[PDB]
Amino acid sequence: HHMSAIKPDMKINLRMEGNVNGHHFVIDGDGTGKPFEGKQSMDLEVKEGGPLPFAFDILTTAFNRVFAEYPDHIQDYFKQSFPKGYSWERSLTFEDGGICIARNDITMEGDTFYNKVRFHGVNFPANGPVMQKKTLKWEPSTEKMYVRDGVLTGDITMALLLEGNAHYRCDSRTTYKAKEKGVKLPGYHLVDHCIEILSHDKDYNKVKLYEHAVAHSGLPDN
Amino acid sequence: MSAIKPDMKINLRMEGNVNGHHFVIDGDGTGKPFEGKQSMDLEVKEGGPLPFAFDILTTAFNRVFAEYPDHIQDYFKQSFPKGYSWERSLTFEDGGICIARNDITMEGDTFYNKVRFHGVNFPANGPVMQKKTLKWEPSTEKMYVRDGVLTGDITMALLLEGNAHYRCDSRTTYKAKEKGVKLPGYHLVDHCIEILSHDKDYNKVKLYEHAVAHSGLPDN
Amino acid sequence: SAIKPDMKINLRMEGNVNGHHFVIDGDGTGKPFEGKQSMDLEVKEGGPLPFAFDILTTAFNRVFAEYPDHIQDYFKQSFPKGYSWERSLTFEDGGICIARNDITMEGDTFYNKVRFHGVNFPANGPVMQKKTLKWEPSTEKMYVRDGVLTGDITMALLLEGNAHYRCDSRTTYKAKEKGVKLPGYHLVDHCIEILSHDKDYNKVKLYEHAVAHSGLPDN
Amino acid sequence: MSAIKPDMKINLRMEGNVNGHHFVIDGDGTGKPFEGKQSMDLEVKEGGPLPFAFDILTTAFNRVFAEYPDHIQDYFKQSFPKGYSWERSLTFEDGGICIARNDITMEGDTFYNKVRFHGVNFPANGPVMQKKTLKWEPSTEKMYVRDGVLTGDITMALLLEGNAHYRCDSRTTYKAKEKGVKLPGYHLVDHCIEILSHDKDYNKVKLYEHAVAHSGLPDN
Ligand SMILES: O=S([O-])[O-]
Ligand SMILES: O=S([O-])[O-]
Ligand SMILES: O=S([O-])[O-]
Ligand SMILES: O=S([O-])[O-]
Repeated sequence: HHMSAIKPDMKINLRMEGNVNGHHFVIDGDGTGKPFEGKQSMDLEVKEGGPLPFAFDILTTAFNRVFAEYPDHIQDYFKQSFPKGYSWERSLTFEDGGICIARNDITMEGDTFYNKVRFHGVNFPANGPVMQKKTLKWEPSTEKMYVRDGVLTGDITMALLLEGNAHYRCDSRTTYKAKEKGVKLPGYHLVDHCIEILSHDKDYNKVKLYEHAVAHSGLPDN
Repeated sequence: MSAIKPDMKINLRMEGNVNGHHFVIDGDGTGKPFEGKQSMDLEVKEGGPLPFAFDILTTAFNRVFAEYPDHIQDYFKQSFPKGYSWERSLTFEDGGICIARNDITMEGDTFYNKVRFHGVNFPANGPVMQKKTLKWEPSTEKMYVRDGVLTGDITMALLLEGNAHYRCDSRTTYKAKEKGVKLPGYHLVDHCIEILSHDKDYNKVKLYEHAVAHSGLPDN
Repeated sequence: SAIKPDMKINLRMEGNVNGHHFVIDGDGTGKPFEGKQSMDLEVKEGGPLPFAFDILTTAFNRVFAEYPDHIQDYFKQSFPKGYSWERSLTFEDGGICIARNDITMEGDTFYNKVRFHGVNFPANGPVMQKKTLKWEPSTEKMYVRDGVLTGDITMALLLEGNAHYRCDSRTTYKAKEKGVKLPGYHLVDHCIEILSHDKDYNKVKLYEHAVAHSGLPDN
Repeated sequence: MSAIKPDMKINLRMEGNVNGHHFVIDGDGTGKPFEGKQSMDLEVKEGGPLPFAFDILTTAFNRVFAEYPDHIQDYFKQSFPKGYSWERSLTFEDGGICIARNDITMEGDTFYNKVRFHGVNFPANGPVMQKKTLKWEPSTEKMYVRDGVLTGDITMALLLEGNAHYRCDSRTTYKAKEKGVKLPGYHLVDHCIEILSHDKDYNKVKLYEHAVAHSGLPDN
């Protein structure tokens, strides 16, 4: 409908501030990605509150659905929200009562996406896998995208693999809102995700993160 | 070892109660277990016409009908000849809650399904009692082990009139009849279910499902 | 008028938890206006039960609640014709139960047709391992939703080792007769107790006390 | 001698963000810890007029203000002079979700409250963004120990215009600052909370709460 100004190779700048279980932190991010291939990588550095007393994994989905491969037949709300950009709000509900909220305001200047991220988490039990740092990774997921109360909404059944091979369940709901008027809303669709910490130092003060995401219509034609 | 044929017949009897309304539904169909495809003709034998949306029942009418790749353990085909059973909760966003069970056995080239379905707390003016549902959207079941039992969780959504959606969370626990059947690792199962045809009051329904198991990105 | 100060209670429950079928008969007595009732239960089929008896006990009638004059008593007003209820029980470890009761009256006896189904209880959870001790006293929040009287409760089972096991209850209550006036928002305090039982819980004596009120500061 | 005096003052500063809207609210109040009664005058310092229902904030503006009987351990009065902190989640039935924190300290006759409040996913057409709330109904908080921490769960409801209700589930975790403060057994805390008065835009609000601990039936 208009030129997004999104290049096949983009830079990513990010600042997160937040508080989990009373512990304040600031984390900076610098990365690169390929929006049309749905792939991105980022180097993160804890600037305040290091070392973190909680599992770094709970934060990683808060570190942009622009980085998702959208096929021609599915409306791409995220790429169409640029150059102006968009924002999202998210709740994360963990099976043991831990609850997080998160926000990201996403803008673009030239070849770089800028991200102002906030993350707040409460009610994580002392001996749960989050405060005990017993998480290994997020398992691959599928986000369900649909218009709810006039707003594009993504719901996800997520699972963290734990040490000892158990899983730890988290339900995610994200609301996505374009900054500019006139962005077409998509029909129901699915977005496959996989996210991975490629490397980190001992205290997770420095972390290299990667995501791959692909939009599709599900069976039978996916 | 499983004795599962490339073409199988399916016999089904469901009895249940939703909102205090009792019903009995018989099913006769055929499927291709290794293609993850199946079809069934359903007939309401008691309780017709149903005062609620037929769609709430349809996932209760067998993960044997899922295409499993070699690298993922197929718990369901490995549960035969002896068979398996499942229990399910369906939690809808307006407080409607269903439970369902199915005991699955096999005799020759026919699967037998003893199905029970109970639903409570559906609001009088919600999309279920008002029959405003159109279809289940395609879904992806998350398969994992919890307390020694294979468990599938799904973020499901019913398409409604006007292209609204009505959310339902599914949890299924699957248990082989035979002791010591090997549990699979974490995996995904893509699903799509469709009422191909029905009469006006949904006393007669033709149902279809396609399901494929996979490892998610980046492999799938 | 229809309901007497001393009433008798007849009950038949049929159900299935974890794939295990059972039938339980009940005979008891209660004082509706005092909100008190007692019942002797007997497992007729499926004994000994392989799960915690405690999960069943709220399924074994809000007629047995003391309602003050300033709150509409939907339940006593539903007789002689009677009423029905549907319930979901959502336990914190994924166990989910649904239950129904059709309540009728003839003479001085209430009759209860009860159904109870439970799924997805973990093998090593407190229910399948029978590690529950009692329900803690609760308060049911009563309100109207989509024309129907609804009760929500944050409940808790005390377990061996003194931990608690959380359950959320939603009940929908429906009078048989049309035109029964719905109450305003109110609270109902409950306490439920197994007074006695044999080793396998094939025979159980159950007791409940319930009192309706307006909450602080008027309670 | 006692850290808790019959008549105490309350100073409070809340900062927060609901649906992207930043705000700062100051409070000055007085209360009677032993009678479980308190009142506070609140003033929106930044972000007025608030675009959301003020009612969602009100339980975030101290369980020291609760009448505890002799037979129930009073964790909150035992937490002073050093103080305590709480974290809370508020889960509304339409997907709006809030988290809040309060760090409570004491100097002389005054409690000091550092409060943070964050809310997301409230729909534009819902009662919160539409400002259609009237009051919280009277509630009963269920207090119990989980993983060594005092925890309170509440089935809450806002009364709406037209006399419908809007449900919210609250979980609070309470933690004394000092080591070795004895945890109480299971108990109930009754609450009622009321906006006594406000100006048109809720830039100025006078708030009141009454709370009483008890053991439930038959004890109460
Ligand atoms: O991002 S994927 O490689 O987990
Ligand atoms: O079974 S699918 O085509 O909905
Ligand atoms: O019924 S009360 O005594 O638990
Ligand atoms: O404190 S009460 O009056 O809502």
